[PDB]
Amino acid sequence: YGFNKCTQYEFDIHHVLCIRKKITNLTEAISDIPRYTTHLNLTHNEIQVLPPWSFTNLSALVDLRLEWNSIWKIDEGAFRGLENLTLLNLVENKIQSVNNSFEGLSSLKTLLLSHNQITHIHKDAFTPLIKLKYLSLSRNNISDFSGILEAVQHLPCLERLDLTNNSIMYLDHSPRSLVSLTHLSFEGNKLRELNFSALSLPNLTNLSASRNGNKVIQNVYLKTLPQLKSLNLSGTVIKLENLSAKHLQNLRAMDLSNWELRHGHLDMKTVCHLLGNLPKLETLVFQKNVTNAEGIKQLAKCTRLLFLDLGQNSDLIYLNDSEFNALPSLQKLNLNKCQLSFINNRTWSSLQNLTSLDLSHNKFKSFPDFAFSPLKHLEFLSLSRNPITELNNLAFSGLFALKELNLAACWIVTIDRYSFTQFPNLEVLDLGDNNIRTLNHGTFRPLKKLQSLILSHNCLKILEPNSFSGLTNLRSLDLMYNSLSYFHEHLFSGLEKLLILKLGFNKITYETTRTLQYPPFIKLKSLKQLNLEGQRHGIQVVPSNFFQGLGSLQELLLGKNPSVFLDHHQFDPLINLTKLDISGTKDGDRSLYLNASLFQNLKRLKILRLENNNLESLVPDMFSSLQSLQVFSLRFNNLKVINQSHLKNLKSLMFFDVYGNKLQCTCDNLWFKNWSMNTEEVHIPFLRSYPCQQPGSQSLLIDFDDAMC
Amino acid sequence: YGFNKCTQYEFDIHHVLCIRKKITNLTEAISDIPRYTTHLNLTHNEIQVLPPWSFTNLSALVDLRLEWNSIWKIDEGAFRGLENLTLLNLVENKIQSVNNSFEGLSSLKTLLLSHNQITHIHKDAFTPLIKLKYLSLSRNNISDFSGILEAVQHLPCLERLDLTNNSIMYLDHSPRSLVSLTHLSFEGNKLRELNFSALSLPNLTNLSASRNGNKVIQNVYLKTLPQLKSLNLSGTVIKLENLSAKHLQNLRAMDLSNWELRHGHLDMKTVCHLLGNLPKLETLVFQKNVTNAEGIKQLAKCTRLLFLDLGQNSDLIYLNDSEFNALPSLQKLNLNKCQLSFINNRTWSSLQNLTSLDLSHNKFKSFPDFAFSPLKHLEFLSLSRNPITELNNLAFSGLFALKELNLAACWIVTIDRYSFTQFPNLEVLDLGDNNIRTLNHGTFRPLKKLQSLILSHNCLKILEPNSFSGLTNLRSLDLMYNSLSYFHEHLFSGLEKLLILKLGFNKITYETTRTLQYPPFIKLKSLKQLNLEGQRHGIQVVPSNFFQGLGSLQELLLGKNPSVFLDHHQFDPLINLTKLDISGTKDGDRSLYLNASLFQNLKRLKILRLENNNLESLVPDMFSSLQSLQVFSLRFNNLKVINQSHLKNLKSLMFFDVYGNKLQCTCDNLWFKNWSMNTEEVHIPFLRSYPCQQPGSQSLLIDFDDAMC
RNA sequence: ACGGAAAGACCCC
RNA sequence: ACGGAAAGACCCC
Ligand SMILES: *[C@@H]1O[C@H](CO)[C@@H](O[C@@H]2O[C@H](CO)[C@@H](O)[C@H](O)[C@H]2NC(C)=O)[C@H](O)[C@H]1NC(C)=O
Ligand SMILES: *[C@@H]1O[C@H](CO)[C@@H](O[C@@H]2O[C@H](CO)[C@@H](O)[C@H](O)[C@H]2NC(C)=O)[C@H](O)[C@H]1NC(C)=O
Ligand SMILES: *[C@@H]1O[C@H](CO)[C@@H](O[C@@H]2O[C@H](CO)[C@@H](O)[C@H](O)[C@H]2NC(C)=O)[C@H](O)[C@H]1NC(C)=O
Ligand SMILES: *[C@@H]1O[C@H](CO)[C@@H](O[C@@H]2O[C@H](CO)[C@@H](O)[C@H](O)[C@H]2NC(C)=O)[C@H](O)[C@H]1NC(C)=O
Ligand SMILES: *[C@@H]1O[C@H](CO)[C@@H](O[C@@H]2O[C@H](CO)[C@@H](O)[C@H](O)[C@H]2NC(C)=O)[C@H](O)[C@H]1NC(C)=O
Ligand SMILES: *[C@@H]1O[C@H](CO)[C@@H](O[C@@H]2O[C@H](CO)[C@@H](O)[C@H](O)[C@H]2NC(C)=O)[C@H](O)[C@H]1NC(C)=O
Ligand SMILES: *[C@@H]1O[C@H](CO)[C@@H](O)[C@H](O)[C@H]1NC(C)=O
Ligand SMILES: *[C@@H]1O[C@H](CO)[C@@H](O)[C@H](O)[C@H]1NC(C)=O
Ligand SMILES: *[C@@H]1O[C@H](CO)[C@@H](O)[C@H](O)[C@H]1NC(C)=O
Ligand SMILES: *[C@@H]1O[C@H](CO)[C@@H](O)[C@H](O)[C@H]1NC(C)=O
Ligand SMILES: *[C@@H]1O[C@H](CO)[C@@H](O)[C@H](O)[C@H]1NC(C)=O
Ligand SMILES: *[C@@H]1O[C@H](CO)[C@@H](O)[C@H](O)[C@H]1NC(C)=O
Ligand SMILES: *[C@@H]1O[C@H](CO)[C@@H](O)[C@H](O)[C@H]1NC(C)=O
Ligand SMILES: *[C@@H]1O[C@H](CO)[C@@H](O)[C@H](O)[C@H]1NC(C)=O
Ligand SMILES: *[C@@H]1O[C@H](CO)[C@@H](O)[C@H](O)[C@H]1NC(C)=O
Ligand SMILES: *[C@@H]1O[C@H](CO)[C@@H](O)[C@H](O)[C@H]1NC(C)=O
Ligand SMILES: *[C@@H]1O[C@H](CO)[C@@H](O)[C@H](O)[C@H]1NC(C)=O
Ligand SMILES: *[C@@H]1O[C@H](CO)[C@@H](O)[C@H](O)[C@H]1NC(C)=O
Ligand SMILES: *[C@@H]1O[C@H](CO)[C@@H](O)[C@H](O)[C@H]1NC(C)=O
Ligand SMILES: *[C@@H]1O[C@H](CO)[C@@H](O)[C@H](O)[C@H]1NC(C)=O
Ligand SMILES: *[C@@H]1O[C@H](CO)[C@@H](O)[C@H](O)[C@H]1NC(C)=O
Ligand SMILES: *[C@@H]1O[C@H](CO)[C@@H](O)[C@H](O)[C@H]1NC(C)=O
Ligand SMILES: *[C@@H]1O[C@H](CO)[C@@H](O)[C@H](O)[C@H]1NC(C)=O
Ligand SMILES: *[C@@H]1O[C@H](CO)[C@@H](O)[C@H](O)[C@H]1NC(C)=O
Repeated sequence: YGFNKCTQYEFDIHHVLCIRKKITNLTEAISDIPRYTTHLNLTHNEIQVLPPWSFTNLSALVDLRLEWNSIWKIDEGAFRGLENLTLLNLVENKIQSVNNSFEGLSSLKTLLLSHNQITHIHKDAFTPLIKLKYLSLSRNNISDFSGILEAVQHLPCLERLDLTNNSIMYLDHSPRSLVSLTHLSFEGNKLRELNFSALSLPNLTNLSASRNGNKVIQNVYLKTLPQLKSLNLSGTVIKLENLSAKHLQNLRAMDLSNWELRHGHLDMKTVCHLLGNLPKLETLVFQKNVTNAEGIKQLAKCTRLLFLDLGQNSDLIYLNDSEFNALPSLQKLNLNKCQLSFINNRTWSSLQNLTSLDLSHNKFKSFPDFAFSPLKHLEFLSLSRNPITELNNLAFSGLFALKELNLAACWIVTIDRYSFTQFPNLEVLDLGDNNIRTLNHGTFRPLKKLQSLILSHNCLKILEPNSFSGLTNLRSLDLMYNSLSYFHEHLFSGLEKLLILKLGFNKITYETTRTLQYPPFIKLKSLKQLNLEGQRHGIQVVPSNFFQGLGSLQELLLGKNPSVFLDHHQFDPLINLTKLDISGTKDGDRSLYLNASLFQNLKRLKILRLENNNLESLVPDMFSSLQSLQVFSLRFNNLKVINQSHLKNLKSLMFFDVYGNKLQCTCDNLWFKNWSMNTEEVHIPFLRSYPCQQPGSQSLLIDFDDAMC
Repeated sequence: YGFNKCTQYEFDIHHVLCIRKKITNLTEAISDIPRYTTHLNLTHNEIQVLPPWSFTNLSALVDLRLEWNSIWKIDEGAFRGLENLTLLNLVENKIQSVNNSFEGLSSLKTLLLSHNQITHIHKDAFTPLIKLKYLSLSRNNISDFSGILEAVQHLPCLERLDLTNNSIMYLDHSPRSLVSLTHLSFEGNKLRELNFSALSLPNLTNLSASRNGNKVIQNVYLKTLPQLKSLNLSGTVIKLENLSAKHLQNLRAMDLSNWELRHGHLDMKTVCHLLGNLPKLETLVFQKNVTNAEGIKQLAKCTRLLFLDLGQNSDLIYLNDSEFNALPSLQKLNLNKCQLSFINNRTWSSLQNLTSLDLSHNKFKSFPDFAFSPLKHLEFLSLSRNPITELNNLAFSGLFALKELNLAACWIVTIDRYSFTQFPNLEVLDLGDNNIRTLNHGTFRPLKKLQSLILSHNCLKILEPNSFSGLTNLRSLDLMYNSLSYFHEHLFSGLEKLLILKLGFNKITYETTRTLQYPPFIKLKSLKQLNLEGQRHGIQVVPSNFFQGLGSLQELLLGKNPSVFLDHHQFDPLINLTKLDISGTKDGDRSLYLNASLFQNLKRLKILRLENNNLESLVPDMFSSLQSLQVFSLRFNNLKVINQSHLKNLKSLMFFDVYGNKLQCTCDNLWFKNWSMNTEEVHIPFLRSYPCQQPGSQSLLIDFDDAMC
């Protein structure tokens, strides 16, 4: 019970992976895999042909992925018997034309043919596909649209058709009807026309003709799409006068962005004449130097938007003059990637319905007092990627509804107890990737409802005691990628409800044996996940009482440390532990020590990963207490021998991974070789490929002369 | 030619190291080392006794170190025959009393007995020490100063005696004279008096009585130290009225700093009455809340200083009122670790002789225009560890004499081409550990004479083209610990005098085979040392022409990378290479690839370190071309066999390190065992300690059969 | 968040 | 700059 080229997924035997195995012969590779296989992933190999009965013994397949291969030839019959298949992925291969290879795929719901070199599809290729809802042909070499229509027009269930990034220049002009179709995309083609007369799409809600070339499109006819809800003309040069509001009375969303800033502002008179007559229009995406502040004022008259996106309007440098006041309907406003350096109380005085605002990636160094104060209903505010070194507390006065504040990748140099008084309802605060060096006491005291706090990728060295007081409801705390080293007595004081604590990639290191006067996690009584991966010089000597107080912990990650020494009984408090990972120390005895009886109390452990540690041997009876152990991985070590002793008492074992080791083809492994092939309870990854250590190779553990013992 | 517990130093055979080897029997440990040994270091062991002829076969010793052991017993005779020894280190042992050992130490210049538990020294212990110049008794349990004087007073050459950190409470009161003594320290004792009536030190130049407690010393008499040039009373409470200037007419330097800030300001009238009558006083160290600004003004009248140190004067918050004008003689001024947040050109208007100024570790967020402008002779300025996010360019107007600027560990968020206009003579610029994310073009253009630029530990991701334009004289560039990955076409252009480039601990990583259109080091015509260590994910696939143009290179550091893949002929340009380190990848085949003929051109390579790579095998003929190879280290790998094949053609070899491997006691290692024990041309570290791989151990490769082979 | 874990990857485009 | 290379370190004080 282990295959050659493929492995089962550890947490579902019905999923099979054969990824990056240089597979060239499809049939051989899958010949030894179970008949009960529902998901098979063969991504990233060198498969070239799909023969007439490729999946004979695999008729239970539901999901087949052949992404990133060299498939250029799929024989008729290839997918016969695959009547339960709902997904077929053929992305990134060498397919130039599509033939009648699809018989049997009577349940296929989605077919992905993106990223090939297709020019034509045979008229009858898709006939067996009576359930096909989604078809992707993006990234191909198609210029003949008539031929595609021939191939898809009779599909009974086809809802979404994607032709993005092809070479279609003209639409088709013989009368036809695709009645199931809801989504259609011509993005990134070279359309000269948008005349849909001869094409009836009664149920189309979403059309894209975005990014379609240099030549201006004048020939536009959309009457035949009466249900159309979103029209995407982003980066498409279209004479907007030839658009007709009469043909767009169901439109809810429009995208009129330029391709590049060079193209310049749109004529608001033209735009408003169109937009002003679309009574259902509520979303306008209006990007890339399409307008200035004054044009926003005009737009506000022509329209009644819920969502306006003004991103990448380079001529927006300040907004201080009632620009949005004729738009009180606004719920969501995006002003990201402009050139804004000043914004105040006068621009959005009347936006009392605004709940989401994106100001990220501008030139804000600061904001004046009461700038955001009219927005009494704001729930999401993003200021990410502004050159802000300091928070002007008064700019956020009265934002009592705010639930999420994103300040990631700003330049914030300091915060304190006065920084967040105005956000009593905040739930998520992202301070990641700033420049914060110390955390002062009470900095987050007002944030009574905070659920998630991100402080990662700062330069934190010093955490004052009571830094996190008031965070009674905090569930998640991310402190990854800082320079933290030791823990103060009352560091984690107010955090009794904390579920997740992430401290990986700091400098939490002990250079000698210690018994801490104050175990750092002692107050975290609800903690379920602890990350201590990759301390710069490894955690090294783990203090003997390091994990005291952590009886609720379920997952401990100590992987990627240069060294981890657990000499004593450090895991004794961890009675509810479910998953433990100590992988990647990379040179056994020097980098890893585990006391012989370290795992004794881990009677609920389900997962144990000790991979890439270059282990040379196993400690006797180390794992014998692990009753509930289901997944045991020793992948990428230097183990030479495994036997009944190592595996003693693992009653619940069902995945045991000893791939990437040095198992010797001698009698020492005779019990293992027979048991590993024969057990039906335990899966063993790539077992049938494990090579003999003999320098001559050309021989497998699996074929070991049993007779010699 | 290989020893058991010790090894020779790779670059001077006369140096022997025996560090952290758990040595307990000194004689046994040193029994196999050469008679030509001059430096012997046995630091960090558990040696307890030194028997009567411990160094019998080692009479050539000059430098002997027994630091960090458990020596409590040194027999009479221990150091016999050691007539060339000039240094003996016994620091950090268990010595409680010093007996009459030391016979034979007739050249000993320095004897270190610091960090023991010495209470007494026998009167005749140091009699053989006729050339002893320096004796350290710091960190011991000496309270009997009379007893110490008995032991040193007859030493004919004793110049320096250190008793810092002992328990001496009273001086001795029988008249004596140590005429050779120039330096004496009672720092960190518990002196209740400073009465030197009975102790004549006619040549004493330096006295420290620093850190002697709170109990105020009134009993002061120093007439007997007529040559005294420096008096250190830092942290010692002494009734300054009871000091006499009559007895201190040769004094050049004094330290009157407080112990803690609590002690408060000194009485400036008392201070000045003393100080004003010392005609040679040129250095005053004056720290820890000893004065305020106004006190500086009074001090300026009593004195004519060349160096004034006012560090840690917490009441110095602003200086804007002629504080220093009456001290125009100042050459060096330190004002670090005060609470300074404002300073301007009015405080130091007349300081035209100032050449060094330290403002580090204050609270400067900025400086006003022209603050530093009067200091026209300033050569050195430190502003380290101020919360400065941006440089006010006008604050430095006219500092044309400045040679070194230290801005390390400030909060600097941006600099540009206007940032360094005022420093045409700058030679060293330290910008490490700021918050700089991108480097703009022309940033260092004015610095025509710059030699060393430190930008380490910033957040550099983007280096604009021409970032280093104008740095034609640059010798050293430190860009370690940033986030660099790719370099613009001409980034390292114009740096043709660059000697040293440090790019370690960035993200310089290629995930596939590449042949770079523009190799980044191609213009570095003088580059001698290149550091590329520890890229976050390793350099991985080294581009085929990555080292193009580096024919002048002598040292290439590629260590500490998670992976290094050198598939082709990357090292072919490196014809002058002398040292190569690719250590610490940590798992042979997965993390390290070296083309079979990669070393073909390194005909001048002297040093090759391939350590800690978990290597299992050696590639045939990989090293056959290394004529000049002298040092070859394979320390800490998994090598099982070494033989004639590997060492083929290594004509210049003199050090071959295969310690920490897995060498098998079989016939495969017969050639190696015979060659390694017998060759006198090549040293092999710890050879006689190499154990047999049998799990029972208790056997050495050195004592291997031979009979069946 | 390549902070890859269905992980030890030459990861193309 | 433990950024330890006289290096793979339980590095105390
Ligand atoms: C191979 O295919 C499997 C499914 O057959 C992919 O599985 C998904 O994996 C992600 C995590 O990677 C999960 O969050 C999804 O729920 C999984 N989907 C299903 C249908 O199980 C798998 O990721 C693929 N792997 C690769 C490398 O291509
Ligand atoms: C119209 O089509 C454009 C062009 O594809 C869409 O742009 C993408 O939008 C997604 C989600 O916002 C981004 O993550 C992609 O990076 C965009 N791609 C490009 C090439 O810009 C645009 O979102 C569509 N407009 C609407 C309203 O759907
Ligand atoms: C601001 O939002 C509110 C709340 O969603 C809008 O009021 C609602 O409008 C719908 C449709 O007219 C009604 O059925 C609800 O009864 C209204 N709710 C309330 C609380 O009155 C309001 O129309 C929005 N304002 C603007 C300018 O569009
Ligand atoms: C052991 O003793 C030797 C001297 O015998 C020490 O050598 C010095 O090493 C430093 C660099 O670490 C050099 O810059 C000095 O020149 C060396 N001194 C001499 C006299 O050679 C060595 O550091 C000691 N090793 C340890 C770990 O204590
Ligand atoms: C004398 O004792 C003092 C005080 O203990 C020593 O000073 C300190 O040095 C330690 C050890 O490196 C540091 O951790 C402390 O920060 C220092 N404290 C103070 C008060 O400065 C001093 O080094 C000893 N002197 C000698 C020469 O042994
Ligand atoms: C007088 O003694 C003091 C206190 O012992 C010396 O202070 C030390 O100074 C050195 C050099 O600046 C520092 O590296 C140490 O941190 C200091 N040690 C302590 C314990 O403070 C002081 O330098 C001496 N004064 C003079 C004028 O030499
Ligand atoms: C794959 O292997 C089988 C078994 O040897 C062989 O019959 C068949 O020809 C191979 N198919 C391909 C694609 O070459
Ligand atoms: C399908 O299953 C049967 C039964 O094991 C087997 O004999 C047959 O060869 C299988 N077909 C292929 C091509 O794997
Ligand atoms: C379809 O048939 C043509 C012509 O026989 C062939 O070139 C092509 O490989 C086939 N396509 C696929 C993917 O099977
Ligand atoms: C379409 O083309 C553009 C340009 O390369 C690309 O960025 C985009 O991801 C492509 N979309 C698809 C679905 O292939
Ligand atoms: C289709 O249009 C609607 C708006 O009417 C939009 O919300 C939705 O995301 C669009 N779907 C796609 C996949 O373009
Ligand atoms: C908006 O900003 C500009 C530039 O600061 C200023 O001149 C103008 O008066 C402001 N507008 C109003 C009406 O406040
Ligand atoms: C608008 O800003 C001004 C000036 O900063 C402020 O005084 C005023 O209270 C603000 N108005 C409102 C309603 O928030
Ligand atoms: C160390 O070993 C030698 C010889 O094996 C022995 O004679 C000597 O007495 C030992 N020294 C000590 C201090 O135990
Ligand atoms: C010193 O060397 C002599 C002569 O080689 C040797 O016989 C003797 O054992 C050595 N003495 C000690 C104590 O190592
Ligand atoms: C002691 O030092 C001198 C000075 O170099 C040297 O010539 C002499 O040979 C040395 N003697 C010993 C004991 O090695
Ligand atoms: C000196 O002699 C004393 C008393 O006999 C003894 O306890 C001690 O070990 C000796 N000290 C040293 C360093 O030899
Ligand atoms: C110092 O000590 C001597 C005795 O040694 C004593 O007579 C004298 O009074 C003391 N000097 C002072 C200033 O107290
Ligand atoms: C001795 O004093 C002089 C100043 O007179 C000073 O330069 C030197 O550093 C001192 N030496 C020591 C070890 O303190
Ligand atoms: C400095 O001394 C003054 C009195 O001279 C005192 O008021 C103040 O507390 C001192 N500063 C500190 C930090 O102790
Ligand atoms: C110096 O600065 C302080 C604080 O800004 C100010 O109050 C004081 O008046 C200034 N004094 C002079 C002499 O300018
Ligand atoms: C300043 O330094 C010069 C040059 O060394 C010297 O001659 C002059 O006396 C100094 N001026 C004062 C006031 O010390
Ligand atoms: C001192 O600074 C003031 C204020 O910046 C400036 O006006 C003046 O020119 C400066 N004086 C000198 C001589 O540096
Ligand atoms: C390398 O070394 C030689 C001899 O030391 C020197 O003359 C030459 O300039 C160097 N070659 C290069 C490529 O810089």
